[PDB]
Amino acid sequence: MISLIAALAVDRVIGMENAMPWNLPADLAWFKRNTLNKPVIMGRHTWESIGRPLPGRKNIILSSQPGTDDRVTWVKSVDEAIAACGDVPEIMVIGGGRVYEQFLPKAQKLYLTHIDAEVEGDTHFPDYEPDDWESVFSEFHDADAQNSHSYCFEILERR
Ligand SMILES: NC(=O)c1ccc[n+]([C@@H]2O[C@H](COP(=O)([O-])OP(=O)(O)OC[C@H]3O[C@@H](n4cnc5c(N)ncnc54)[C@H](OP(=O)(O)O)[C@@H]3O)[C@@H](O)[C@H]2O)c1
Ligand SMILES: Nc1nc(=O)c2nc(CNc3ccc(C(=O)N[C@@H](CCC(=O)O)C(=O)O)cc3)cnc2[nH]1
Ligand SMILES: [Mn+2]
Ligand SMILES: [Mn+2]
Ligand SMILES: [Mn+2]
Repeated sequence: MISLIAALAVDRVIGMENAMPWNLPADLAWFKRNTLNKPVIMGRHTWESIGRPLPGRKNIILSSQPGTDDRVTWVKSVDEAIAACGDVPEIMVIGGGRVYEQFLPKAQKLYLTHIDAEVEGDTHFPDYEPDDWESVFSEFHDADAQNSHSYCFEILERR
């Protein structure tokens, strides 16, 4: 099974200048809980944005060019990325925009955080078709002293 996990600001913005400008510790904790002990697939730009391997997960990086760090696994196509995960119950695709576009048609589950924040971005989550997805979990949180925007955790499953 392939799942996508992402945090979306207003208008599906996910990034600006190869960074995420907000800071929502509760959402990073949600990301860790839902990805730990699973393989994670990311594109090369997201690898450079994170800046280090994510511990406790097999890190698989998509790039057309040879890898430059043997602490992670480098692959050259979608099918090779999936194969490099082995026989696991759930593969987590962690972006960025181009990678989400390619894996969305193959995904059965979306883990989405909707952040009530406006930022001027250059990368968006794919327009997906709402009729194709059933919301199976949603949990709203008001802003607090640690999390400066309200946010909504949602899990959607392909109908
Ligand atoms: N808010 C969130 O949830 C979230 C999550 C992840 C990322 N982000 C943000 O998203 C932005 C990065 O997204 P992005 O769309 O620019 O880049 P991306 O999807 O991270 O990376 C694209 C790169 O991945 C490689 N690639 C993708 N598909 C491939 C394929 N089929 N075969 C071979 N290589 C492939 C290519 O690398 P080569 O050029 O080396 O071939 C391509 O240039 C950043 O702003 C980051 O902060 C946000
Ligand atoms: N919901 C969601 N939020 C995100 O921030 C997110 N980020 C990415 C890509 N970028 C990043 C950037 C940093 C870390 C990170 O530092 N993760 C640590 C945090 C642990 C914690 O804060 O408790 C990790 O071990 O996962 C992960 C992904 C992909 N999907 C996401 N999905
Ligand atoms: Mn092929
Ligand atoms: Mn197999
Ligand atoms: Mn706000």
